[PDB]
Amino acid sequence: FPVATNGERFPWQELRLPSVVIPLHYDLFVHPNLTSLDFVASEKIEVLVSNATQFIILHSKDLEITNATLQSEEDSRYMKPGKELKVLSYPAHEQIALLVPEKLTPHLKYYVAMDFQAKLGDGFEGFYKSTYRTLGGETRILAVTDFEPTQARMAFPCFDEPLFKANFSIKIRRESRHIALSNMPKVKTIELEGGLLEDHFETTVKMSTYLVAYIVCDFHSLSGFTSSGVKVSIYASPDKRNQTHYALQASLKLLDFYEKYFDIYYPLSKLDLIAIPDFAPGAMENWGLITYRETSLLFDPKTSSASDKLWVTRVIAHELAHQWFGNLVTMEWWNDIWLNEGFAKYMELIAVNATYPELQFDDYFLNVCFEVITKDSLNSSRPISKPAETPTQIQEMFDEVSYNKGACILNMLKDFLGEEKFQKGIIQYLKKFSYRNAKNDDLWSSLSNENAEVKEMMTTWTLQKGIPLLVVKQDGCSLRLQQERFLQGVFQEDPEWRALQERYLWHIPLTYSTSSSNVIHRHILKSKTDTLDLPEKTSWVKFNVDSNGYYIVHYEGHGWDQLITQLNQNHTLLRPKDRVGLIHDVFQLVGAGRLTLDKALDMTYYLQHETSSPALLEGLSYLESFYHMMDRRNISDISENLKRYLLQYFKPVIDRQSWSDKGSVWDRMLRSALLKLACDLNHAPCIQKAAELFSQWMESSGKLNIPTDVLKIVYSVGAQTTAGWNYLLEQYELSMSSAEQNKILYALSTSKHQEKLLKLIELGMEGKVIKTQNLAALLHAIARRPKGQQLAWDFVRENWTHLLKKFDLGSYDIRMIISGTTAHFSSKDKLQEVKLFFESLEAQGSHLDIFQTVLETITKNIKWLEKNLPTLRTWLMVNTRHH
Ligand SMILES: *[C@@H]1O[C@H](CO)[C@@H](O[C@@H]2O[C@H](CO)[C@@H](O[C@@H]3O[C@H](CO[C@H]4O[C@H](CO)[C@@H](O)[C@H](O)[C@@H]4O)[C@@H](O)[C@H](O[C@H]4O[C@H](CO)[C@@H](O)[C@H](O)[C@@H]4O)[C@@H]3O)[C@H](O)[C@H]2NC(C)=O)[C@H](O)[C@H]1NC(C)=O
Ligand SMILES: *[C@@H]1O[C@H](CO)[C@@H](O[C@@H]2O[C@H](CO)[C@@H](O[C@@H]3O[C@H](CO[C@H]4O[C@H](CO)[C@@H](O)[C@H](O)[C@@H]4O)[C@@H](O)[C@H](O[C@H]4O[C@H](CO)[C@@H](O)[C@H](O)[C@@H]4O)[C@@H]3O)[C@H](O)[C@H]2NC(C)=O)[C@H](O)[C@H]1NC(C)=O
Ligand SMILES: COc1ccc(C(=O)O)cc1S(=O)(=O)Nc1ccc(C(F)(F)F)cc1N1CCCCC1
Ligand SMILES: *[C@@H]1O[C@H](CO)[C@@H](O[C@@H]2O[C@H](CO)[C@@H](O)[C@H](O)[C@H]2NC(C)=O)[C@H](O)[C@H]1NC(C)=O
Ligand SMILES: *[C@@H]1O[C@H](CO)[C@@H](O[C@@H]2O[C@H](CO)[C@@H](O)[C@H](O)[C@H]2NC(C)=O)[C@H](O)[C@H]1NC(C)=O
Ligand SMILES: *[C@@H]1O[C@H](CO)[C@@H](O)[C@H](O)[C@H]1NC(C)=O
Ligand SMILES: *[C@@H]1O[C@H](CO)[C@@H](O)[C@H](O)[C@H]1NC(C)=O
Ligand SMILES: *[C@@H]1O[C@H](CO)[C@@H](O)[C@H](O)[C@H]1NC(C)=O
Ligand SMILES: *[C@@H]1O[C@H](CO)[C@@H](O)[C@H](O)[C@H]1NC(C)=O
Ligand SMILES: N[C@@H](CCCC[NH3+])C(=O)O
Ligand SMILES: N[C@@H](CCCC[NH3+])C(=O)O
Ligand SMILES: [Zn+2]
Repeated sequence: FPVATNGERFPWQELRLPSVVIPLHYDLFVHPNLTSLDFVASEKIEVLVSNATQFIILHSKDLEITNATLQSEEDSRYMKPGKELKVLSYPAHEQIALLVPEKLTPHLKYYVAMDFQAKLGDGFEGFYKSTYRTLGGETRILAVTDFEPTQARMAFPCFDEPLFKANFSIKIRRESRHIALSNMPKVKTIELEGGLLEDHFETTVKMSTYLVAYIVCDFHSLSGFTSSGVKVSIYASPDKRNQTHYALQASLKLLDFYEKYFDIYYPLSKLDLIAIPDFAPGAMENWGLITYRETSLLFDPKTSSASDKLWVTRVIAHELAHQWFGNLVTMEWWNDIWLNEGFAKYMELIAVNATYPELQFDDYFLNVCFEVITKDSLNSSRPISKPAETPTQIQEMFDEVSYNKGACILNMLKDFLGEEKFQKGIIQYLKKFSYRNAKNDDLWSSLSNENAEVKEMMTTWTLQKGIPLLVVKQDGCSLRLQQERFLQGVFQEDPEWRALQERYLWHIPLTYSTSSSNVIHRHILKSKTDTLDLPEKTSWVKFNVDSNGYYIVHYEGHGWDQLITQLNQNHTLLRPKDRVGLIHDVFQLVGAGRLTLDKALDMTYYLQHETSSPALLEGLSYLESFYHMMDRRNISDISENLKRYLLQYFKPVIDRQSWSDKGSVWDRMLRSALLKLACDLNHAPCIQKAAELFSQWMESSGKLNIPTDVLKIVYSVGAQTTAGWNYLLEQYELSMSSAEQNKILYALSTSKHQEKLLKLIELGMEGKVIKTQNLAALLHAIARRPKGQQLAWDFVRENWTHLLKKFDLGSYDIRMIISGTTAHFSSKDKLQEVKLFFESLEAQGSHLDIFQTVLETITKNIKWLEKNLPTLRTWLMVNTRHH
């Protein structure tokens, strides 16, 4: 039924490749030219034929195939010369067909040889070109690969599905001014007649096609050896070698931990980490050659803050964990992508907390779960395991549900089974499926070895969307436990609520503590309703200890009153993470209609005595978001009352903040948040100090030691004048620090001149001074402010076709460009314009799940204002009289 490009019929119909021909070994030779910006290449694929067939089906996209032969040492019909193969192209499924002269014999091995060529990509996928700037002002070119999920077919024809694992022998031809890096160590370099060089790399272990990598560049490196003898090297552009020191130290510690914790050595001799100047994701876990964004790998003590230090440590730990969860053990199909991303996201918590406990990443992990709850509490969410077929649908699987929710339900399972039993389970899981593939049921069986308990439990957490809501009622010593599906913007008395609660049931591993006993008590909630008996008549009971469970708790009667009373009288009687969860769940239930906003704002009164930075920053984030929500809607009477309440009720902790980098990680993050909040509210002492620091910095004409914790704040104030704004843009182009450029670009986005904001968008589109990889984050930073809100929304609508040429439809950049310019809307006027814009894109044949997610988010903001805006106005006005 499918027709090929030459008019003939295509002998294959399905998007999935046939299983009759299995690849065993790839011989891959690539000859890129960094002057003509193209390449020629050839390959020889050793395949095993299990079923007699007249054709071979392979993936190939945007590749010109010139030769195609089939040889065999076991089938004499295809001896040493071979037989020519006729190729048929079917771009709709990104497949090609290799028609053989005589049907292949089962159980015999063959060799598929092909010559192919194409230009270097101009985007971020496949084998594409990237540029960087030297300290002297030179621009250099490199060639780099990025294949996950389905872009290996853009560089070489292959069975581009993760189940078709095979060995890879890679050879790269290059000039003497370049080096060549790949997955495996370089075995030898041969000099060619014309003066070129050809690097031969060791044959890889069994691995999926999306992990193949090769780079041609002129980077420098710093090297070190782990305890197991693995040579770790950090690669970066030559003028940035000093910024690779921390990456090497962290990689050595983290790789050693992963080897001991997983009880499985890293199987390769070397592991390279390279900072790519043009890179779309944070990083990519190519086996033995992990590619990074410069902000994800490089660290400069002069311009990188402690939160940047935490960020680099997270990404390195994330990609090194992938060497086991991802490279060693891969999912069968992208429907279970969370087996890689969820575990790698989870192992961040275990590895960073064990290797760098001073970073206090354990407290920051709650933000990972709270972030995905925002999208999981909407109906437009999805189960973490969901079928996916098209390349766009596969790209949509890389979201907060696979990453964040996967890590959070794994942390919940760890707390239910215990660290020792959980660690033993994943060790058996990794050893059982080494160099093979696994699905969800494989993981549940490995963690089972009570058995049917964890499989039936985790089934409801992976095949059902959303997050459950635990409702607790307390009378005397009796506890009535009820579970519902937590919905945002949908009240219980709404007609849609009944239709959204049916056939939703979770096996929730409940954990609770009381005021009489701090001992943790556990109970598995399997049904819709259950009862529990308490030993003593306690004053309160706090469920979900430390928020280890992926569920929200609501208390009926005086439940919240008892807990809020406890916070105002003796807040240290509640665990520090219990306070974080309480502050979080209270404001979530206000949006759910189970609590009025004044009850939530009453809890924030105790924050005057809160010294635990996680809880303090959590409560401040809601008050800060409320202010910006009013500011964007020009509700000046509420925003002014919120500004005065913040600057007055939290004046003690604000005034005692220094403009330095002293203290622990959370001390420095508390400083940056408080001083950013104060300066955003135009607090005169904050503005006077920040403008003084920027003045001295600019008057120095160079870089004086400005504390990194206040670096983003100082630059933001300096960008409020055209003189300082022009100087920052000049400093941006000359900066050798990607972290500083990140902070500088944020400062330029805080300008109130629309001509300056449009210039940044134009520069981001041009991609020369401001790289296009920062366009999505730049549009978001401009849109979240009142002066740039309309500009960004207008730009996305008017230049949609131009944006779709820079990124793929399913790319994460397009997702943030759409969401980052629309999600913060909260008026029916904007909801209509967004609804019409999405409908026009649907007419053009572009469908994304982010469309309904944005629409539901905007409706939630509308209904949140309709239900709580007068309460917020009244509570603030009552506060001006309570003083
Ligand atoms: C990516 O693509 C680029 C562009 O195509 C390649 O760069 C060019 O590579 C070619 C081939 O290496 C270079 O051309 C050669 O230059 C040599 C140096 O020339 C000097 O010496 C001669 C006398 O010997 C003088 O006349 C000349 O003015 C210079 O002073 C020449 O010696 C070579 O000539 C010989 O080779 C050619 C082969 O085609 C013969 O036809 C000639 O008759 C002669 O025998 C040759 O001209 C060229 O200079 C490069 N360009 C640049 C800008 O550097 C990359 O090599 C390629 N990279 C990869 C990895 O593919
Ligand atoms: C494609 O990639 C796969 C990997 O996925 C390769 O398979 C490996 O092949 C090598 C060489 O044939 C094997 O290396 C040998 O390993 C032995 C121990 O292996 C055990 O332990 C590991 C630990 O993880 C298990 O994974 C494994 O299944 C075994 O249980 C060593 O004892 C060997 O060293 C000794 O033997 C050789 C040969 O006699 C001597 O020369 C040495 O000096 C030494 O005395 C050897 O190192 C490896 O085990 C295989 N791995 C797997 C997972 O099967 C393919 O070879 C590769 N294909 C191509 C064409 O490159
Ligand atoms: C492979 O990548 C990651 C590895 C590990 C982690 C981990 O959990 O530590 C996360 C990512 S990520 O891809 O999720 N990273 C990200 C997310 C959101 C944003 C946003 F701008 F929307 F806020 C930006 C980024 N990065 C960081 C700097 C800007 C460039 C991309
Ligand atoms: C973060 O790391 C710390 C330090 O190892 C962990 O605390 C240890 O936990 C084990 C098991 O519960 C105890 O046997 C140790 O005595 C603890 N040590 C200390 C210093 O407290 C902590 O559990 C880790 N956090 C997570 C979430 O895994
Ligand atoms: C909430 O989400 C569910 C699941 O996506 C929706 O149920 C499906 O909705 C689509 C389109 O509305 C229908 O084509 C399907 O037949 C529905 N399936 C079922 C089993 O109901 C539901 O409509 C959504 N509700 C709201 C209010 O958006
Ligand atoms: C391959 O051959 C086996 C041999 O029994 C058969 O069961 C299977 O259906 C065949 N599959 C295809 C796709 O021909
Ligand atoms: C890198 O660090 C060394 C260490 O002494 C120093 O000499 C050199 O000037 C530094 N270079 C850059 C570009 O920071
Ligand atoms: C909070 O609890 C501690 C622990 O008993 C106690 O020492 C402290 O006085 C309490 N705070 C107040 C304000 O009572
Ligand atoms: C905000 O409202 C005031 C009062 O109606 C008006 O003068 C001002 O122009 C408005 N500004 C914006 C940005 O909407
Ligand atoms: N697997 C990568 C993401 C690849 C995204 C490719 N567009 C990770 O660790 O998150
Ligand atoms: N620290 C990163 C930003 C991380 C964004 C997290 N959502 C940077 O330098 O840009
Ligand atoms: Zn990942």
